[PDB]
Amino acid sequence: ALDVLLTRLKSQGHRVLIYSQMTRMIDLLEEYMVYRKHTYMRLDGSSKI
DNA sequence: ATATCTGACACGTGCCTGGAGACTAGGGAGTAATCCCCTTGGCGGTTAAAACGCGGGGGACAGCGCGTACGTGCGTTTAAGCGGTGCTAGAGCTGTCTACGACCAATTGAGCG
Repeated sequence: ALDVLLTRLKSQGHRVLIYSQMTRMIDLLEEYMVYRKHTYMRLDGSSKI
């Protein structure tokens, strides 16, 4: 469902934030977002100030 | 029955440990020149080596006796907790002086006459 929404939103040109609960889920989201070369950034609480 | 508790279970950031990248420039690795060394090896004043004849004393008893062992008495030993509360390291920060850097003199080793 997320991939069809990101292809929807990328075709429309809108800027998007993705929220998740788990850092292990954010790893999965990042490996997807890298694989589809979407451009990506992450700021888990283990990121430095 | 109910309030609310003790996991479940996770991502918050702290700390330091611990890795790999790109730089200088300290120093390691490559080399002759050449000397001076570890090493080979004959020389005879000096002591390892073993008898004979021999001196110093090692050896095996008998038993006396100044000390040594057991293991309980009895009064002196440390144990023991937990009161107060001064010491004690943390640790935060100077406030410099002290040992370690930067520039160049008295004294030394090398050259051979």
